[PDB]
Amino acid sequence: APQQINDIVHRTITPLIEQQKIPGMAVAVIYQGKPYYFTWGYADIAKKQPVTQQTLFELGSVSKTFTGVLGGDAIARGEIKLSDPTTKYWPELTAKQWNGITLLHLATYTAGGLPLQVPDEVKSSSDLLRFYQNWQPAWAPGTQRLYANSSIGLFGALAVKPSGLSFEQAMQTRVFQPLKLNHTWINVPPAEEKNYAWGYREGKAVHVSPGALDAEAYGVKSTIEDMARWVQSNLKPLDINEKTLQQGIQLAQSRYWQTGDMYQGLGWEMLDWPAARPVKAITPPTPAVRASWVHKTGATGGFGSYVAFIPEKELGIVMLANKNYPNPARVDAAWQILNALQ
Repeated sequence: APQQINDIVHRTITPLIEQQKIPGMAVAVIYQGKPYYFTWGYADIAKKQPVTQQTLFELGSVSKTFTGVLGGDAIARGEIKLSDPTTKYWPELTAKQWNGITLLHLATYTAGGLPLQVPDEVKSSSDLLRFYQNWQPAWAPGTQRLYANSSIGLFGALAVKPSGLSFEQAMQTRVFQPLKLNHTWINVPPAEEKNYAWGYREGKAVHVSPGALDAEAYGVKSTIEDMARWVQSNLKPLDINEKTLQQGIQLAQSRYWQTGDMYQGLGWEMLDWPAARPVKAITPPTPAVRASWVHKTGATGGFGSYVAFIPEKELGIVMLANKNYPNPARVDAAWQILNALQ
C-alpha cells in the first residue's frame, strides 16, 4: 500500500488498540476506489487465532445499512412505498396509535418513540404483534427521532413481505450475492466458524445472543474484505449492474430528516462534507449528496464497528474490532485517517 496510507493508519490505530485494550482489529481504507487492508491482534485469544482478512466480526448496528439498502431495493422493485401505512403490510396492527405511522417513520426512527430494544420476552410472531399493539407513542409520528432497533427492525420485516422471501433469503439473494459479499452472513454457517472471531466483554469471550428482529437490526457478521466491498458499492452505486440495487443504494443515502448537523437516511446517517431529538422533515427528501460524510457506528456486547465514506472523494474506511469501545474514539481515528488522505 502507498506509504502515506500505511503510515497514517498504523500511527493512528496502534495507539488506539493500546489505549482501548482491543484484542483484535481489522481496518480497510478505500483510497481512490481501491481497498487496502490492515489487521492486528487476535480473533480468538485462548486459541491464539490471529485476525485476518477472512475473520468474521459482528457488525452490530452497522447491519442497519444493509436493511436500509434492502428496503430501498424493494422500493425500486415497486414492492413497497415509504409513504405506505404500516398496516398495509401488517393488517393485524389495528391499535389506533398506528394510524398515520408509515414505513418511512419506522425506517428513520421517527414513529413516535418506539423502544431501543425489543423486550427479551418477545419470541413468537404473536408475542411481537402484542408488543407493537400495546406500545404507546409519546409523540406524534414524524416529530422526534429516537434511535431504535424495534423501529428499523420492523421496517425490515415488513419491507420483505411482498417478496414472500424470509428476511435472510431476501438479503442473500438481493444484496449479498449481487455484490459478491460471499463472506457476509446473518447466520454464520458451520463452515465459517473457524473464522468467526470471539467478542470480548470484561475479558469474557462472547457472541451476540439471538433475539426478535435481530437479523434486521444488528445481526450481520462480515469480513473486512466484504465490508470494503460494501463501502465501494455505496461510494459508487452507478457501477452496480442490478438496476434496483443501484437505486436502493441511492435511496438509502437520501436525506429524509435533519437533526442539528446530521441527516437521517435509511440506515446510513450523513453530514455535509467537510437521546430524543426533534427533527425537521426534508420535503421532499434530498437525493444522495456526494459531498457528504456518510457513516454508521455499530456494536454488540463484544464488538465495535464503524464505517464512514465520502462519495465526492472516492474515500472510505471500515473499522472492525472484537471489543465494544467508545464511539468517539472510533470516529476520532476515522477522521484522522480520512482527513489525512482527504
